[PDB]
Amino acid sequence: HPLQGKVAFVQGGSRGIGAAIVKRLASEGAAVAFTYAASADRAEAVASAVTTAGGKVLAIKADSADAAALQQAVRQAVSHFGNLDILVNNAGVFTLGGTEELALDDLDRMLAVNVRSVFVASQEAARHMNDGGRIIHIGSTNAERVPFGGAAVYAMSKSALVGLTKGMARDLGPRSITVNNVQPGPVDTEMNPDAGEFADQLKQLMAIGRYGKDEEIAGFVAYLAGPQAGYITGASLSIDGGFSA
Amino acid sequence: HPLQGKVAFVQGGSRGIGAAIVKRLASEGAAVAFTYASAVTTAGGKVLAIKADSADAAALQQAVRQAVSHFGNLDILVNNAGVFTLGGTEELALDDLDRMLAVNVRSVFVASQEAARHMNDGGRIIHIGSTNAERVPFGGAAVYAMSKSALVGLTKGMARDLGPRSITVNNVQPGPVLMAIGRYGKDEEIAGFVAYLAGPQAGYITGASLSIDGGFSA
Repeated sequence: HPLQGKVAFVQGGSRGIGAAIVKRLASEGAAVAFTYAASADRAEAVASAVTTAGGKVLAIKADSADAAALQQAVRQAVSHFGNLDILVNNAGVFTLGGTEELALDDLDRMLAVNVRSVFVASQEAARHMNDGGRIIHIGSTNAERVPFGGAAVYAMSKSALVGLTKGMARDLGPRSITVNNVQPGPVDTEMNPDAGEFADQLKQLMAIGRYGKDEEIAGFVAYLAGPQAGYITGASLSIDGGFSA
Repeated sequence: HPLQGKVAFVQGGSRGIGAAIVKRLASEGAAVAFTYASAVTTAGGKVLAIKADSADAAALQQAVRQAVSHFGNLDILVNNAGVFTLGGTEELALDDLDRMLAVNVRSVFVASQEAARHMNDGGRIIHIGSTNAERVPFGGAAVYAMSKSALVGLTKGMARDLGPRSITVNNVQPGPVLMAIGRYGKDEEIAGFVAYLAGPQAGYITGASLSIDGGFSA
């Protein structure tokens, strides 16, 4: 239990990668608060997965586009569990449009969820974090490699996390808080499943020829949140099957 | 002991980070051969120390073969040799250029090729590079940074070559063992990152240059 006694907040913990992260951190001993945007049934299941196994959990409904909701969710977690040790920013919207086509509303939505709300959750969490803490953003390998059209604004919103991570590491380093950007490739989830011709085309671009598994991303995030990772900070860390080689 | 039954080779394993990597992989259950013909081991033990200078290719290829004779095909190779000589562009001696090219660049490839010829599918190759591949704030480090940035293209192309065997290839970039965190790193922190990459949770990480540098390169 390398995270015994620690308190984690996961923004976007109800499905796929975020569910695996919440379960992973609780299995290592942390108390976990998480936000979910859509399904109280789905969040109840993740919360039960944590507690059937003997872990402590708070689920919080919050729209990641709404900054006040995210600030409120961090304070409600702190009232529940005390000051945070770990923050994982896993909200995301993955949405396609060429440069000449994308709607202004879809731009403003990916900016709000994937960029703005990562900063807003990070600032409130840091206000209520212990020294020695961990902030982990979940970016994308599309910050580094964009092989196809239609991903310009998605890739912009993910490459924004590279400069945020460097700068936040410089701000929070004197408090021994690390800040890192995890850049996944394709991961088998129920809205991006390893099945179909698009998945087969992405695999051809990868060195490993298979999608990642939710649990593999959770295992990297738990390592970075743990007591052996206090020297890793400011970094953009690819876990993408070689997509960006 | 998730490395129970697995076999690792560490090039440069006798002190500091290299020792810490040997001790962490053995503590997780691995057989470990490392370089630092002469060898020492313990009866009933699974750590074998082999004397080999990292500039000498034939001694490296033999050491790998020795390790495979004792333990079977490799699962893990860690390339941790390294030489660091300071010198400005105008002054650095060519002998010192050639020492850093042989140790930091050439022998990393020679060991990787021999290990790839005797490695199980699903294996792991981990190079130990440097944060100076990304950030070189002062003079005197040009050829050292040149030798460490070489690992970035080596890692990418080796990940493409060996991916079909499910072997991952990554480049760990340490800082000192300009900082964002206000302390140097510990040998055991580098070893913990190499052990994670070398283990069964890390099969999706390949081709990457992964900084563990206290925010030196931020």
